[PDB]
Formats: sequence, structure tokens, C-alpha cells
Amino acid sequence: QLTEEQIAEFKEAFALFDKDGDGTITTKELGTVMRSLGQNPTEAELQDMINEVDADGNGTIDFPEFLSLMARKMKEQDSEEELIEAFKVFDRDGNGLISAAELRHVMTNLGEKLTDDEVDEMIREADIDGDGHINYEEFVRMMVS
Ligand SMILES: [Ca+2]
Ligand SMILES: [Ca+2]
Ligand SMILES: [Ca+2]
Ligand SMILES: [Ca+2]
Ligand SMILES: [Ca+2]
Repeated sequence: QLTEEQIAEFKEAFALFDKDGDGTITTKELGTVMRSLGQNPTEAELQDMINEVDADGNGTIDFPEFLSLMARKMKEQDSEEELIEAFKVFDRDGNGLISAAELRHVMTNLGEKLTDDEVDEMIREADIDGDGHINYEEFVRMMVS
């Protein structure tokens, strides 16, 4: 599951939030960290964040709860990573929109020599805002479906 070095790294991350070293992260402590990073959530917002991680409902996050998170977040991060990178490759000019011309060039590079009407159908299927291009959200929604 985890090496001793992985555990030590995630103990150091936990310690950032567990200000007082009691083995738990409270809403106040999460707020202190958030504030240090430029965001000033309310108590209600902090409670929602704790509730999302607090598997036993005792009101605080312990080390085991924080390991189970962080392994959920990191996997989400690695998926994300990928869809991203792909996307930036299809988006040949980097403007945040995959055009029909871009999609055609990268499909040819993937071995598929497509017509304009084939690529336009691919975009129409995925296009939500109707601009005839694919943005990242459209791209993700179509990949994960
Ligand atoms: Ca604490
Ligand atoms: Ca707020
Ligand atoms: Ca708990
Ligand atoms: Ca583009
Ligand atoms: Ca679009």
C-alpha cells in the first residue's frame, strides 16, 4: 500500500495542518492554513470541507482519514494530468480551443485521415457552447463519457 517514506511525507503534510500536534485537524486549523494561503473561509465553508474528509463524524480529521484522502486526490490528479496534457497537444496554437483544423491535423498524426465533414461532426458532438471549437471542459466531458 505505502512505503515508510510515503508515510513520512504524508505525516509531514498532516503536521502542516495539525498546528497543535494533537493528532487531529480541526476547522480552526484548516482555516489557519487556508488563511496563510490567501483565502478566508467562513466557519460554514470550513465545516463542509471537514465533513467531506471526516469518515467517523467526530468533527475532526485524523491521520488515517487524511491518508485516505490524499490517495483519492492524488489519483484524481494523475487522471487529470493526462486529460490535460492531451488536450494541450490537440490545441496546437495554445489558445484554449481545439479548432477543426487542429483536430484534423492531430487525427492525421494518429493515423486517421479524416474529412472536414467527419471532423465537424466530432466537434458538434462535443460542442456545448456552440462556438465550433472544443474547450477543455468540453474535452473532458467527452473523454470521460
Ligand atoms: Ca490539531
Ligand atoms: Ca467564502
Ligand atoms: Ca474523524
Ligand atoms: Ca487552438
Ligand atoms: Ca465549444
